[PDB]
Amino acid sequence: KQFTLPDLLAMCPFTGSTNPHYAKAAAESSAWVNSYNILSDRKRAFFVTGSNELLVSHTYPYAGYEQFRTCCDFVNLLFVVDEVSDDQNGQDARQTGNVYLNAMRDPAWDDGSALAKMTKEFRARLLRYAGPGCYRRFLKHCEDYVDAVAREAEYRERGYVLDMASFETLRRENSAIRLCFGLFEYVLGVDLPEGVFEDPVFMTLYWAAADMVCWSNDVYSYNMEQAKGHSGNNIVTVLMRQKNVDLQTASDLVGEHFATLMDRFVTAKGGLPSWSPSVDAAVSDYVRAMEYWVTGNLEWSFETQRYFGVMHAEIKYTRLISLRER
Ligand SMILES: [Mg+2]
Ligand SMILES: [Mg+2]
Ligand SMILES: [Mg+2]
Ligand SMILES: [Mg+2]
Repeated sequence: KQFTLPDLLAMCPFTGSTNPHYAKAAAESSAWVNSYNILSDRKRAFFVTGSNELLVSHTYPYAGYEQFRTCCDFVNLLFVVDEVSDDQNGQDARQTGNVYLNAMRDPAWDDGSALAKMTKEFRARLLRYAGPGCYRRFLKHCEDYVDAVAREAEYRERGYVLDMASFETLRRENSAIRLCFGLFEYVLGVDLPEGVFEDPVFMTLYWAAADMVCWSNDVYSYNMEQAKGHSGNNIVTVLMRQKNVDLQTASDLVGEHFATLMDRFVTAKGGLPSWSPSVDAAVSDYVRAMEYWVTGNLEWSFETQRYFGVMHAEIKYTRLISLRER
């Protein structure tokens, strides 16, 4: 019937912010993405009502105009890929992701579609400034994202629900959070040393914030996803199945895991090595950028209509979810 969300904002010690360029870059980005005909009229109606750019405002509130607009275009592009592939079988979703992937990776490749052209335009923005390290890893993130979205579609169409360990590997990639973290070096204007990405403390912070985003998105989006038969790619479903618990308990377990990840993130922050004044300053800005993503994703979730409907503002305070019919 109903359940209550875990109180994730109460567990978040970070102070959220928004981007002052939101009004102008969002109008530009929304006009850009809507210049393409790719979604059904019903999907369009929800898409243009989802406040996609507001998510970017909350999660990259420090971005300068140029970089912020690029992030808006990118998140709008991801939402397009997501909503198109949601309505597709496994082979069609794999082809959709491969349009994005080839357009990103191969400067010659353009199959003529609206999605290819959209990807090429974001790509040209990214490549104005992105460093060789950031871009090389971004393309690797692109391939992992596409493979995970395609496999999500295959498993959805077959009814297969992954075991929790396999689910987390897949969800980390098909949530696109690694792509979004992958723009930090672009937004901040500087590549991190490749050695930083295999520091054990930095890896701990990276994965704790990525998982916080994944698990909080899952418990928030569960209602809308189960109502459209999409609940297989969701930790709530995985927990009910494999731990044999009911919905409120799975919700409670999301909250316990979120608190564990947040504690690990905050306690790990202090153990960060020091490499040099300039590297340390850049690393610190990257770590603050993960904090803004964790906090901004939470805040946006209660500002958009995407997960909670038109009464989303009230749900922020009651956390009471009534399950939607099919
Ligand atoms: Mg989705
Ligand atoms: Mg996502
Ligand atoms: Mg979701
Ligand atoms: Mg999905």
